[PDB]
Amino acid sequence: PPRKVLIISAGASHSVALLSGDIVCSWGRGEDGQLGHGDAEDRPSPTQLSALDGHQIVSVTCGADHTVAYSQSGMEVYSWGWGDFGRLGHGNSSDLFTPLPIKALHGIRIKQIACGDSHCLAVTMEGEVQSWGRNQNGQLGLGDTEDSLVPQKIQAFEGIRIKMVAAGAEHTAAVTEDGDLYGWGWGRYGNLGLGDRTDRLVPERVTSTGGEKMSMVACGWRHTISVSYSGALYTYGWSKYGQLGHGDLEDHLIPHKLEALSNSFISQISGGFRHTMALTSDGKLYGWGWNKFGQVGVGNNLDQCSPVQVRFPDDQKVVQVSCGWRHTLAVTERNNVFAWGRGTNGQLGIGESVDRNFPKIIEALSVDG
Amino acid sequence: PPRKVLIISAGASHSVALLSGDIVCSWGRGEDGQLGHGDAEDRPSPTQLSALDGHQIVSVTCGADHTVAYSQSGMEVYSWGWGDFGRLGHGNSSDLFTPLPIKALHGIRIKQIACGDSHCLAVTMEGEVQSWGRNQNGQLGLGDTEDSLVPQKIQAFEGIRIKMVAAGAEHTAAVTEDGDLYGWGWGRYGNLGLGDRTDRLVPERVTSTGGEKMSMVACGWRHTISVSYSGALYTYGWSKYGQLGHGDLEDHLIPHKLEALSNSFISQISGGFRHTMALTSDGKLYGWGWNKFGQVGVGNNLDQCSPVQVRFPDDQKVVQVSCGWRHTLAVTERNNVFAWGRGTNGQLGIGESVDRNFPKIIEALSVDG
Ligand SMILES: [Mg+2]
Ligand SMILES: [Mg+2]
Ligand SMILES: [Mg+2]
Ligand SMILES: [Mg+2]
Ligand SMILES: [Mg+2]
Ligand SMILES: [Mg+2]
Ligand SMILES: [Mg+2]
Ligand SMILES: [Mg+2]
Ligand SMILES: [Mg+2]
Ligand SMILES: [Mg+2]
Ligand SMILES: [Mg+2]
Repeated sequence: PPRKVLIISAGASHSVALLSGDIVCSWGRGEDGQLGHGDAEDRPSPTQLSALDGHQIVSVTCGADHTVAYSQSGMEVYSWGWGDFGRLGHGNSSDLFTPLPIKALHGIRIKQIACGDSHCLAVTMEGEVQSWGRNQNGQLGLGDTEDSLVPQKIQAFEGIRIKMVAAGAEHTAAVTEDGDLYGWGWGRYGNLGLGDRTDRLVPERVTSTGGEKMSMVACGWRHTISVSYSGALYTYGWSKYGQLGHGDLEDHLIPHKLEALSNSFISQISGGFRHTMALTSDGKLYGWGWNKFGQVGVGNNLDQCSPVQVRFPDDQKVVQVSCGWRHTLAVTERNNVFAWGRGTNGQLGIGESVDRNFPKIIEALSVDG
Repeated sequence: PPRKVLIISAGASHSVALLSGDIVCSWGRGEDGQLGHGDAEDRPSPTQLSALDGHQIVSVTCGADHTVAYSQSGMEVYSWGWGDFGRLGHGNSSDLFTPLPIKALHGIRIKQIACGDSHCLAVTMEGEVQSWGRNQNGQLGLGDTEDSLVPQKIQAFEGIRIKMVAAGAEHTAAVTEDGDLYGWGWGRYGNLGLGDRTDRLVPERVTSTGGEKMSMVACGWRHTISVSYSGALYTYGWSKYGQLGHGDLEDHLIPHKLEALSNSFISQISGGFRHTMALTSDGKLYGWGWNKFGQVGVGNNLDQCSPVQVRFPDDQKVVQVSCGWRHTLAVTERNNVFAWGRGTNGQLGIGESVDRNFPKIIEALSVDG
């Protein structure tokens, strides 16, 4: 039996999966060390990350050109890839071509990890947040603009339990257990949701939320997506490529409900470089935004400023989706994994391949063919 | 009369040359439009940029993932590649896969162009400077931290004739006609030469220059190089990989004379991502810094913290050199062009190839084979 695919994650030009039996595999661009195989070569097919065999990994998360993973039983976080600005969290700027433990996080109960371009954040089981990496625009939420090579606690969240965090190029977002939404970091395109285009050095609460509490948040490069308790979808920030999905190319400075999906309950969301994906509770995947390389997955190369359903063989329902910069990954109910978009770094995982504008199955990881 | 290479320039992962007959060609990574051929594909061999045939281009300059060129007779500056933050100068953020004229610069007599990661500068024949692109850390020299989608004049240089400018990832430097040296922008690794680790939003004069006037300046990603009237070489900023060249790994916050080359007169300089090149008046090329991919050109893959001479067949003298992020380009007295370092995007111009750690001849552009 082909191992169940438990988690997928996409970076700028690479792809990572966690499979049952606790094995990690990676593919795509390898030049910065983001695949973790020791060498610097691109891999066009899923390749087992041997250094993590036996380490009981339960999650993996891609940044633009780096990757983070963690083990619950080992109480360890690992990172590898481009090391500049401290994004790997080891107290230095060195690139890593094989995983190493983030010593500062050893023994800490991790709930969730998010990775942006050059900064990362971890949420603990007690709802505290630690952040590290580039901080030139306050994206670490630490109250200044100095980069951090090691994780630091966000003191601004003292007394406020955090449920999940998200990170874009140079901005950050979070939702609390009580349903509050926050933004901070680089804010020039309205992507913090605070009603202006200025940065924040500490988390600031988003007050315009359509009267709704929020359960989920995700970040694209310069846009942000959230989901409410009623399953409504909100987008804000940059829409040069229509990635907000409102049927035009206008930016929004506060969360704006995507009315076209109002009859659906959204269960998962992902933000890409200039595109966006949302998954409904009945397993339908919608994509929109930039489609130059086919990354929307709708079988053409027209940009899309409104949500369009991504179709799969036999209409099999989708269970996970993750956006890269120029590609998209998805897992279905049948335990098939699909990829589409740009394929030049091997990130689609289907062997040497032309770009694809509709879903293509990754046979190496899938039950079907 | 046989085809000669007149000018070469290296970007992060691409390479561009101007040939006799006023022909522009390019090779290497194509994904962001930086090659200018209209498509997004890598080219492993030199490819003529036909859209500029007949435009009488006289110079080309690569940024990380974009390219600029200009024509005297046409009084036109052109740009193409990744468009974010306004680095192409057209008053919008659109990528370009084909050269477009920078309307704001039409009819201006151009002396020199410099390109960083996300910002560019142009010096006019009267010694004025215009800048455009990313400005988050003050690198445009305009007194603020707001990006500019079009060229703007640096008013700080009113009454001060600028000779040449240079741009790194997020910083900028300049020398005046009477030999003063300036720095501005992101300054966290001491790379401005001002004695601290703090950014500047407007040009600030470097006061500790060994009592010497400077004739030229160049920038690497986070380091800076200058040459005095007496041909002495100075480096400052980041030396994590030994790219300052002083035989150790210490950062310098003010210019520091590279003593090992004191008996040579330096004629040309270039800064890469994490490596450096300097050429003597006798045609000897020296390289140092990060050498993971062989980009120092000395026949191994060990980093070099002191200058080592790059050797060429029959000891032919070098006349031009340009550093990319992971590769290096050079032209010799025999009108041969050589390349070395990372080759995975086709940036060496030698057809499909493994990485190279010593100079390899580009047959398409050379007399010898
Ligand atoms: Mg990149
Ligand atoms: Mg995850
Ligand atoms: Mg601090
Ligand atoms: Mg290829
Ligand atoms: Mg073409
Ligand atoms: Mg201004
Ligand atoms: Mg440079
Ligand atoms: Mg000493
Ligand atoms: Mg250079
Ligand atoms: Mg290859
Ligand atoms: Mg690449």
